[PDB]
Amino acid sequence: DDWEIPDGQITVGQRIGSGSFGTVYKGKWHGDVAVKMLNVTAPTPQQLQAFKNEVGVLRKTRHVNILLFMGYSTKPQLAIVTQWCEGSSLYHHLHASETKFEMKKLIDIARQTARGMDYLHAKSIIHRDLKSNNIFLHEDNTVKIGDFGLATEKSRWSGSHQFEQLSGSILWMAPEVIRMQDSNPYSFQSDVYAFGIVLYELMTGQLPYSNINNRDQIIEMVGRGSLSPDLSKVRSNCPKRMKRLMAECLKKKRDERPSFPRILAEIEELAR
Amino acid sequence: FDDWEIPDGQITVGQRIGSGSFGTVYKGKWHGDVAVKMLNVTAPTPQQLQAFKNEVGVLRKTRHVNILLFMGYSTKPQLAIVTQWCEGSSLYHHLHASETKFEMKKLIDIARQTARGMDYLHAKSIIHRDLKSNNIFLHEDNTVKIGDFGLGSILWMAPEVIRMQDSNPYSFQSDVYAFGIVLYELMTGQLPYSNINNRDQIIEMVGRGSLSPDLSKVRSNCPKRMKRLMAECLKKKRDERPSFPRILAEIEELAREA
Ligand SMILES: Nc1nccc(-c2sc([C@@H]3COCCN3)nc2-c2cccc(NS(=O)(=O)c3cc(F)ccc3F)c2F)n1
Ligand SMILES: Nc1nccc(-c2sc([C@@H]3COCCN3)nc2-c2cccc(NS(=O)(=O)c3cc(F)ccc3F)c2F)n1
Repeated sequence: DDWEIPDGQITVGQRIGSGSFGTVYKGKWHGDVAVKMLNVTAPTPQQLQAFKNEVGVLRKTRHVNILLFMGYSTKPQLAIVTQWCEGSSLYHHLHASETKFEMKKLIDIARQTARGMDYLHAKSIIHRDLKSNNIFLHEDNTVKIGDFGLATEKSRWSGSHQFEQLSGSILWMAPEVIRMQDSNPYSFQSDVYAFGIVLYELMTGQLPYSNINNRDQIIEMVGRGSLSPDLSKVRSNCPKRMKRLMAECLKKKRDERPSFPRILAEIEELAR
Repeated sequence: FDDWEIPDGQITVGQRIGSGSFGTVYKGKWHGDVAVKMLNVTAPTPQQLQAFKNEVGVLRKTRHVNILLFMGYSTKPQLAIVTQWCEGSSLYHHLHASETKFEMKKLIDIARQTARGMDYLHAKSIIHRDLKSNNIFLHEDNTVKIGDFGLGSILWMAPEVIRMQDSNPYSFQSDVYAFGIVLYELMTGQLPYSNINNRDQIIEMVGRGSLSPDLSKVRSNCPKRMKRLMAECLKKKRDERPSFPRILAEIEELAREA
């Protein structure tokens, strides 16, 4: 309640993108800011609590490669206020842009996002949706990890709506639906895997399985355990140490991936 | 699709009937009585509108006496869906707060009408996802209206996470099971697991197959043919469960005996 921004201080600007949740707009508040709004008309007490909890998570981050939480509102609509990034997503640079990156820059980007992720796990925060689209290249040299995935727990945003809209329905739930209620596949190791995919894009310039245009076989083959990215797609000058690190983060069996403190030492060392 | 929108001002919103963080339901006037379900959305984005136009699309596919009648929708003053107004109470209210004691004859009729509507939805490839006696409105105390349906990172998903994208427990058979539960409360007049009363316990025990509705409680004058139908819908293994075409044909053949 210390970070609540009084209303009428922010001048909301141009919409930058939307979602099933709401909208992100550029804004003016002691300078440039991004504003993530939940366009809920009349949030429920439980929706408000789940919002406080997400703000609880964000306010414990303070690191240069994590998008900076600056404040939150609840007065008109639920809102989260962050620093404003200039430039584009890492996805846009790698995949939708003419200009490509030197190897030394790619490794530096890999290093910055390992620092952020190492910082998150040190603080027991799982990102849950790490992808190159969620890595903003601020001023086109500073990684800012943002757009935290939706936590499944009954104390966070999505889990509160999942647990609220099925709270009074369990008596009618087939066993197979019950079992799927409480799930959560997300871990530190799952974060590490996504990071391996982010490395795959940096070091190849492409998205994995660009050769499998079916959401359904990817799901079956990667899930089933027989399909993993094509590492012979890494560029000529990718260091073999970077390739080895990659294969380790991408191991199919979850408890076989490395932790981020080890991941980080490795990249800073090889950047040499 | 543009031909089912109701322009701003035509609907007169009355008593609030029920809230929730996704929407609120009102009684309204529009060429008579209607129910207005307001979505808790202010100025919907592109993607929320396409989600909305997509779900109205499903509701636009239903025309059946036992399916709550879709009548229209609005985008201002707010996103809303408009349906017929049902007179009376839900089935849940009747069984568990009125003790109306619908003599068996009607208990079966209600189960016939509910199976009629479910067979219709399934024949349209619509899974309800939340069938229960709260969502079965007993219009004028005679007609069943089933209402209240429920509902780009795979490249970055580890095998264990990508597996969950491949599940979805909601199927024609989980609708059948929920129908089996409604049957249980018609024929016992009681909710399952009354004795237990601990959501965590029930979640854990049903999910693993140690706990099942105590069929010892179906009343004495309950036709055991549909006591056996109840038991078939409630099979823990979802593939051991019957389809609605067969559920309906069965439940309509015992109603002849009256
Ligand atoms: N230029 C610029 N600058 C900054 C952000 C953005 C965009 S662009 C976009 C994408 C773009 O496509 C359509 C909308 N989605 N999202 C943000 C943004 C905005 C707010 C929050 C988050 N993520 S967060 O979990 O809420 C978070 C909150 C917090 F307090 C601290 C750390 C966090 F990680 C965001 F991803 N842009
Ligand atoms: N008296 C009376 N009459 C009729 C309805 C209701 C109530 S009461 C209630 C619950 C009661 O408990 C607390 C308040 N909420 N809901 C409706 C209602 C209102 C609108 C839609 C739906 N379901 S639907 O998916 O959106 C749908 C939309 C559609 F177009 C066609 C078929 C559909 F199934 C509804 F369940 N009441």
